Amino acid sequence: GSWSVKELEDKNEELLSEIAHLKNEVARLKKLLQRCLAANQELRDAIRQSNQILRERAEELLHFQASQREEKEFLMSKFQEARKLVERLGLEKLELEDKNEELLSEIAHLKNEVARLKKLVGER
Amino acid sequence: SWSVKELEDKNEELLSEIAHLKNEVARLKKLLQRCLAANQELRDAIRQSNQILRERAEELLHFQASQREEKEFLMSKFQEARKLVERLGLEKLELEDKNEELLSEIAHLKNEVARLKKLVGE
Repeated sequence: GSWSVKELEDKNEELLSEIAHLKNEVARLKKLLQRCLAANQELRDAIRQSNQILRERAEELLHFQASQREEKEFLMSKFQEARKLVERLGLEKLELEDKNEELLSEIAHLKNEVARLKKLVGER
Repeated sequence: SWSVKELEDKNEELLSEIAHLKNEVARLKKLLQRCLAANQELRDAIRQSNQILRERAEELLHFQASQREEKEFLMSKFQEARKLVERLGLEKLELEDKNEELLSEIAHLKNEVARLKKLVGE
């Protein structure tokens, strides 16, 4: 047969020792694959969260901005009506000051006239 | 004591078991390297997303710094205008009072002038 009993028993023990190594290797790789898929699950969980935060930061920024534009607009309207009031009041104060000057000019004339006339009453 | 034939057949049985376990080693090796590479792409996506996250937060912080200063400045002009409105409204009231007084002074001076012209025959 060419191979004797002793030669085949020796080969059989070599194949058994090789099965033992390959079984150990299968066990080691099953354990690495398991830990690797666990780590994959944590990274997909992390990615999703980072994205959920990105999306909420972006909507928040849009509501805040619309809110800000509404209060800036209302404050500007209050400022502009106050500034118009300043200019209107300035303009009425000036027309009134001008009237008062005419009135005082008339009063000056009327006081000169009563003086002239009182001197003439003192001489009749 | 096993015969040559029985041992040859066991030899072949052990070779088939070896061939199965070599297929299982190669299957596992390929799933693992696929999963290691998928994890490395996820860690590169996480890095990028967090960097963007950092940049937005810094841009937002300085943006709200600038908005708050613009609003404080506009509120400051409004308050100053209001102070001016109050003061000017008081000065206006005083000038209007003076106007009314002067019209009464004129009306009485005119009556007096007329009475004096009578007296002097003018």
